[PDB]
Amino acid sequence: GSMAEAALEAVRRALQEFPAAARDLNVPRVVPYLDEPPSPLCFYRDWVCPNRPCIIRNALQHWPALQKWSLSYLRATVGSTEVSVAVTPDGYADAVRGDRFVMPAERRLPISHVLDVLEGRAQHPGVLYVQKQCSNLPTELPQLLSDIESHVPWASESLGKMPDAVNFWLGDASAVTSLHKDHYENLYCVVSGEKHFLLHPPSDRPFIPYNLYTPATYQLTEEGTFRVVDEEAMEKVPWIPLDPLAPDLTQYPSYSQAQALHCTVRAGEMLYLPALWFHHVQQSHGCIAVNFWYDMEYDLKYSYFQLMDTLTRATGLD
Ligand SMILES: O=C(O)CCC(=O)C(=O)O
Ligand code: NI
Repeated sequence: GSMAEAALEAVRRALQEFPAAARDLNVPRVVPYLDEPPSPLCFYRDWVCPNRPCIIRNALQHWPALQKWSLSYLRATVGSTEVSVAVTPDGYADAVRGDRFVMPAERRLPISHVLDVLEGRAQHPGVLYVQKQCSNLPTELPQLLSDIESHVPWASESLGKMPDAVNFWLGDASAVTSLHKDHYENLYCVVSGEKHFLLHPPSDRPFIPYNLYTPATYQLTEEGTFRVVDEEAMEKVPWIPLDPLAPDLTQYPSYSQAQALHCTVRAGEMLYLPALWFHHVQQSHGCIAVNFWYDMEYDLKYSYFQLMDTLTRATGLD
């Protein structure tokens, strides 16, 4: 009883010293750069396997998109094409608001209307963001495929597979993607503008809070009003209620024990965002990006993460 108490402290002390031990060993202080694409072997040994991020330069110039993709170009090329647009009152789709996890209001708008809202020629309630992931580029904007590649060759050879998804990203400067993780090896390419990433290694998990949230979706009405409507067709989704920009260190003090990485990834640059890595995404106004999702390898590293996630829960560490 008094010994069960001291053992729990020994369990927590191990969990609380793990992120500092793991990051001293595996995680670099700053995000390193590659001047040109790595070899498939180098890419796997140096980055994929040890779960390390890096920005890769000079790997997107065989894409015509780098020279062509202006806001005017999208209008002239795919303006009349209708795409899925996220609409949110504040620019935070897929985020914790109050005691709800809130999903964006989805909209079928022409690209030209989206461009108008960004350019000032038109106005819209809330904030817009073309951010339907699940492979929106080949699905909704296939005409743009002729300006890019359908995959990243050297990485497809390295990971030994083809991308599960190729996504299109076009957003307002006020459109922000909150802290989360995916089970994908992510190669993030920006064609115009610039993306600002706040990264956390998966080993920082014991200092990053999760909770179970009743899910809901913004409903945009004719009066330009967003109302949070409960979706009673899905069990709670776990999400991070922490804003890394302005952390609530009174309620999540242990987040100060975690350390974030920062990197601005620019036009013609490619970021290797490793699987299970936490990221928080900001963008310049009218930023255009394309990312490739390769499904992660479900090996010991994944099983390990599941354990220590469960352990973080059982010890009430957050
Ligand atoms: O650019 C964003 O807003 C988020 C994109 C993202 O998180 C991803 O790499 O899948
Ligand atoms: Ni993501």
